[PDB]
Amino acid sequence: HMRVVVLNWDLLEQVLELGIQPVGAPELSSYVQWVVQPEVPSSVQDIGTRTEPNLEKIAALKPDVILAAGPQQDLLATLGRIAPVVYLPNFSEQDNAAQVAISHFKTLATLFGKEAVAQQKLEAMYARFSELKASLQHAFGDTLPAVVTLRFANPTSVFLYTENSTPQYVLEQLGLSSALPQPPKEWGIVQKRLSELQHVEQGYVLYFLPFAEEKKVQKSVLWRAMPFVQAGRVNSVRPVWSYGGAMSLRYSAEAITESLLAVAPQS
Amino acid sequence: HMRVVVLNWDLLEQVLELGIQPVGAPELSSYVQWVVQPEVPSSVQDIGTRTEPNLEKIAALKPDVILAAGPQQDLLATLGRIAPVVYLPNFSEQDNAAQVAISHFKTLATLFGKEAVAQQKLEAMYARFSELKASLQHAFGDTLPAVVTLRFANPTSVFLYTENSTPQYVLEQLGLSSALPQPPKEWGIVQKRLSELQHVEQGYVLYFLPFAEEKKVQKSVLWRAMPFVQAGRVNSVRPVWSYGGAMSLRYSAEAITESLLAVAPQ
Ligand SMILES: [Cl-]
Ligand SMILES: [Cl-]
Repeated sequence: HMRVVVLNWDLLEQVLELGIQPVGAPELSSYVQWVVQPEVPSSVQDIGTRTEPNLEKIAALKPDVILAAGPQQDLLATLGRIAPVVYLPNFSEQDNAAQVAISHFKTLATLFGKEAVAQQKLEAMYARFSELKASLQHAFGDTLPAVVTLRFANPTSVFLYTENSTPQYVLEQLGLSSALPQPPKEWGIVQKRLSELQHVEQGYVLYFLPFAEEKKVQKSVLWRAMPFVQAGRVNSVRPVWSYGGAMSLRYSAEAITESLLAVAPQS
Repeated sequence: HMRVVVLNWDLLEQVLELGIQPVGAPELSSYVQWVVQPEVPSSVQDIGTRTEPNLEKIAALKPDVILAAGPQQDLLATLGRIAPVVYLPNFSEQDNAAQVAISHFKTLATLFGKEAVAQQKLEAMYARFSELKASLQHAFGDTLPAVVTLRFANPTSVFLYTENSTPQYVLEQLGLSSALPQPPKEWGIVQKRLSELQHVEQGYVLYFLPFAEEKKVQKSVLWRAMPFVQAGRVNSVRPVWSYGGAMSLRYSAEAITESLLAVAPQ
């Protein structure tokens, strides 16, 4: 067990799930609102933001390894001057986010000697996927409805999750199909006008919390006139980080299932 | 790369271990409990069971090639009308693991341009055998124990793995001898009454998971009275498919070594 400084939320999730408490992590108070789980221990110090971390505080913590991701790639050489850096990037244009998250989860387990716990959590995850899938095809029957997932950029713009995203993986693993399929992008997202969601005659629309202007959207004319809105096939999803690690796939699956089991028809 | 539909779990493993992602595969839900590794990609659709594959789903998936094994040999003609079929049978009264499974692994790698990846995993498998072997040598001495490997058919019946089976091959790679040697059979198994395990003294007994009636056996008079149970030379083995592909030999070796080390003399 070494002294680990983590520089991204996905990596922060990974080490925590492995039972590795980092001495340094970014934006912890914001982590509470956007990622929620796994819970960051109070012992962990905040070392700044993911894009602009406090190098002096990182050095003062005297880590043994520094874990960096895509957004930190321009600081890799400098971070290396402080401590050895393990660079595990994800959510690139050509990355399949969920598979890469799973692969990184394993490699980190190998590095920190937590392979057994990693296997146990992945096994439980794949089993959990099947349970949730069954819960859906019991409330929806077969076949399962088409689902589109997104976050709000603003009350008139939307981030649709694409083919290489982690919610897409969750949907496929849940037996769900895509209502509005999208080509692979960076971070697994493409930005759309809100009016584009009119093309979702088919089934359900799920949007991830938090969103500060949720109430404003719900009252807007463009939203109240949506096919999925008038049909009641729309719901909010409790905060699950759509740019996280291996276990974020499990959390997403449960939260999505939960929101989708609600607003489901009377069987 | 082509659109691949596989119809058996062993071939599913073989294809996944190479990096080929099939568009269709059977009983994906059960695969998680029985084969476990390697994991199945999310985009893989379930095309039914191994013995009764959904012909319409398979046709709908529009494959460029269909992979079939022994259990699908009567459907080869049917499957031909849908797409070209590659037939890679195993587990006859032949040596399944050591040769066929490994040979099919090389064959499929050539057919899909994954020869380099195949060699890397095979070399790492053999090196892994020696690691787990030396580890067992340290705990047991160079005089390694005799082992009998099986799966429960019933709470009163077991499937002993025979000379030509995959666990028997693995045991020999770990420098382990067989406590109950058995002549070659189909699937590398012979069905015996549980009572015939009373014939096992000094040897270690390992049974594979999952078995839903494990507790039922463990509570029975016949099992509790077994000489290997009283001695402590028993252990369950973490789920590794005993009728899989080449990498299942590695997975089985790790799971078996793990079980034996856990019940090694204090
Ligand atoms: Cl992040
Ligand atoms: Cl099979």
